[PDB]
Amino acid sequence: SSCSEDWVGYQRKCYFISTVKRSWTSAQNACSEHGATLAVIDSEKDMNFLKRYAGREEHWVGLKKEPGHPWKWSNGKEFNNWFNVTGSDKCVFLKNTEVSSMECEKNLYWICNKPYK
Amino acid sequence: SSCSEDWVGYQRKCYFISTVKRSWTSAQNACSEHGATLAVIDSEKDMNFLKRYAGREEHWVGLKKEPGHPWKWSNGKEFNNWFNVTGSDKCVFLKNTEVSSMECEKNLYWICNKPYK
Ligand SMILES: [Zn+2]
Ligand SMILES: [Zn+2]
Repeated sequence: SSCSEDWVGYQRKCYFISTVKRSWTSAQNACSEHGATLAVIDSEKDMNFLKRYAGREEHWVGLKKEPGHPWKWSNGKEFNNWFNVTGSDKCVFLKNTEVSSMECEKNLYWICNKPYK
Repeated sequence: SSCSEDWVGYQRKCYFISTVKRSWTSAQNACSEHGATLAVIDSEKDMNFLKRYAGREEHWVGLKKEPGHPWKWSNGKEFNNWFNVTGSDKCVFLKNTEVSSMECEKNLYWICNKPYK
């Protein structure tokens, strides 16, 4: 009802976790096909959930920055910088022990989300 | 709607993961207070989800066996033995790298579930 039975519902958002690896842009396109987007993380609850839903391997999430511009969410929303992004790259990934940046071309598993309903 | 926003919805069930450790019996009582039960795992999808929702630490789930009797789910349902339980103890736990048995008195984190709605 709230989410497809095959997606995971938590804190008013529906999540999908990939089984294959793609670059950040290709992962975002895959998310977009489901009416979703690389995961937007608005709270500590979401972050802790994702860091665990991810597992041991790095997973792309929805923060990216274009040269000379600020970090921006995958859905275009501006990032309020509620958490700090380590590293020197332009796309963000997470896994259980960390949230950091990696070259956007790297093929990683990914997580998408979209609002409930 | 389907589950409390604070619980995790997947495959028609709502999940809760503890932040503290308890014995199997005490964990089951905590689950029961929420109208839930130590997690019943009916499919490979549920199992893979739980092994990841759990993380690196062992978490009690809903399979236990009384001496001389078969493994039984925490809600009283008989176990169809769709998966094998390793070890020589009487309560089942899981984490990302395994699902096995442990002495029921051991205090572990736990996972509860209950049907959607
Ligand atoms: Zn879809
Ligand atoms: Zn409750």
